[PDB]
Formats: sequence, C-alpha cells, structure tokens
Amino acid sequence: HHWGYGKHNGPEHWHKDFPIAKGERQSPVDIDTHTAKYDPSLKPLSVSYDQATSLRILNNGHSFNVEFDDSQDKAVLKGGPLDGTYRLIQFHFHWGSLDGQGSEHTVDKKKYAAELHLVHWNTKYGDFGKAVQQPDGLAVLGIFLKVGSAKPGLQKVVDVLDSIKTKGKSADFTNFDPRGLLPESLDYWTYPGSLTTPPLLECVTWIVLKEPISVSSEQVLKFRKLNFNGEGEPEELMVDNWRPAQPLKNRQIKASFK
Ligand SMILES: [Zn+2]
Repeated sequence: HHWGYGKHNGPEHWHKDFPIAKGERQSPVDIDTHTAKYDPSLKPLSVSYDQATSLRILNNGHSFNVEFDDSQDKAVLKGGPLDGTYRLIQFHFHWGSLDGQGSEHTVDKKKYAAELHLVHWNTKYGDFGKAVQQPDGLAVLGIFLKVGSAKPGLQKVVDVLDSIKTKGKSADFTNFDPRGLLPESLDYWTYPGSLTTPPLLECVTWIVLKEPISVSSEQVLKFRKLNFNGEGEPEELMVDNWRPAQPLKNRQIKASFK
C-alpha cells in the first residue's frame, strides 16, 4: 500500500511504485574514505543562515520537518561544488531504534545514531517543485549525529515533539536558529545523488559533513517517542526511518580536505 519503513512497505518494496529506486544515482551511499578523491578545485562552503525564518514543525508520517520561509534569499547555501544560490526550505532527521544505527550515509561502513538533512533548492528554478525535476535542482547538507554530550541548540526541537506525536500534526515553530545544529568544521564529501524517500528523484548534490555533532541519549530518546501513525490508530513508533546504502555505480565521491 503506502510506502514506509515496515516489513511490507519498506525500502526493498519501493521500486514497485518508484522504478527510479534502482536508478544510476540513488542515495544514500557508503563513503569509502580511502577512495574518495581530494579535489583542490572545491571551494569552501558558504552558509548564510543569519536571516533564517522558521515557521512550523510537522510530523509527516515518515519524519518530522521544520519548515522555513523560502519566499526570499533569507537562509541560503552556496560555494562548495555549487553554482548559484540554494534556498533552505526545511530540515528533517532519520534515526534508529538503537544507538548503533539510524544514519543513511555511512563512513567506511560505520553507521551513526541519526542523520540531519538540510534541504535547499536552486533559485534559478523559481520554486521547489520545478527544482526537483532538474539534475542540479537541490543541495542537501547531511550531518551525522553521535550519542555523547547534549547539543544545546537541539533542545528547542526536542521540547516540541510532544505536540506533534502523530502523523498530520503540526505546530508553530518560529525563531529557531539552524546555526546551532552545525559542527565546528565545514569539511565535506560531495557526490551527485537523489532524494532518500519517494519519489527518489535524482536531483540532489549531496554535501556530507565530515564532523558529527553530539547529542545526548535523552535527546535521541525523544525522537523515538514519535509515531508513524495518526491519532486514534494502533501506535507504531517512528524508529529506523532510514534507507540502506545504495550502489555507487559510475560515481566518484570527492572530498574538500586531504
Ligand atoms: Zn532525509
């Protein structure tokens, strides 16, 4: 029926409704740090999130998204391997049922507890919908989460999850600053890929940060209290909403550092 992460509608079933699932540039992938090519041509990333305007937090049934006002160049990303300006539209997470799994991308086969995705669309295309239909339409900044000390900047998000426990629920979420989710270093790996959830369009330039951010066990625990289901239905905890690594095929992963 509808896609999900369960035994009967999980990742291995997606190809039936979205044949692109078996395409040539699917994500996520395993980052082999020894074969990734350091490219001196890559420019530093430029993240300008000082004017970011968050609007709402929503449980869409597969994750929770924090949405931003993308009607103007308020929070943008440029530089790196990108040509042009990409606007931040939303960020969301993928996490596991246990601390040893949860991330989508892996580094030398190592899985992290969760993975943060900051989705941006190329302004040259006018709107998000047109952007996803282009090979260079989106830029997604991926950040790994490891369990350790608390991330102060993440607490506001954690505190509101109670109000959006089930599918379809949303709440006002203004004045949230995404800069508090960033690691200290901006070194990264990049390769051409796709969305990791249906429609799995191959329109993404992935920018995966080398440095993980630390979150406490109590923080990740609250992610695990969310529900895939809507209110009034049998409770199915939202955990392990991650897609396994896909084959790299004819792609090269480039690193911005040596
Ligand atoms: Zn994602």
